[PDB]
Amino acid sequence: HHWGYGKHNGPEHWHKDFPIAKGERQSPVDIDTHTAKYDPSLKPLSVSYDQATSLRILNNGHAFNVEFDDSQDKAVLKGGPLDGTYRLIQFHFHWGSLDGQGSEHTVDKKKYAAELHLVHWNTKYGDFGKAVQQPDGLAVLGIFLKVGSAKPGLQKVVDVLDSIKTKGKSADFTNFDPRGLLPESLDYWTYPGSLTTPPLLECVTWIVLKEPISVSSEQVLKFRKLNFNGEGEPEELMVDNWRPAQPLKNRQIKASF
Ligand SMILES: Cc1onc(-c2ccccc2)c1-c1ccc(S(N)(=O)=O)cc1
Ligand SMILES: [Zn+2]
Repeated sequence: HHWGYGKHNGPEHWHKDFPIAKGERQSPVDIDTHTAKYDPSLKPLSVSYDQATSLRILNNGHAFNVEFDDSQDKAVLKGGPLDGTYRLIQFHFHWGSLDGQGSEHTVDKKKYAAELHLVHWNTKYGDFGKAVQQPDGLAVLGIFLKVGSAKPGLQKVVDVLDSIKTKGKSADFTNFDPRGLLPESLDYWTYPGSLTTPPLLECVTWIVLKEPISVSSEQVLKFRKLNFNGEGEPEELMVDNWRPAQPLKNRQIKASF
């Protein structure tokens, strides 16, 4: 009986195996834009993905991860609320069964069709394993997806999904440039949070971009063709793999603009 997004193993059940699920800095959260405050102490955000080198794409039974070689300081996130350098290790998405839901973070309670998470670990800790034992070990850049015009930079990802339909399947995925998934503006909201899936570790500095990227209905429809199940098992479409907004508790969301 492993965790998932169903009625008997979904978000409302996670706290039993992962008590931190009811912690003091859980993610995602609703971003109340009127309550968020501009923070002048924030330095310019730096997203340097020019030397990013992807290696593989994997269906882990919850979502699919595009993995990067993080053995060297190449694709890095710096500036903004961050102290030091954070290295990109992988990115994935959360999406819904319908266009009106799918994102984890919400803006004034509005849910987007999906949400992209670019995961980075603080290099001062040597490896991501050690990083997830630190309150500032991770930085996740979140980007909302709305349905409209297609995102050319996303097509390569969409076209390989047929090769990793079921849980456990992986496929070579080299030379993918994540720069093609970034909106024009880097305006963002930031707050201290957690991983949004078990283990739900509270080691993440969240940086959520205000400007969503547009993807086509056809592109997201292909996301919805993936399976939560492994090969040879009854088909359970990989949809609504998002955790709902959690209590803000003693936290303040800061705006870069
Ligand atoms: C599950 C899991 O197992 N390991 C990780 C992980 C991997 C690399 C760095 C940090 C966490 C994760 C993981 C869990 C949640 C997220 S999220 N949705 O970006 O908060 C991202 C990664
Ligand atoms: Zn995520």
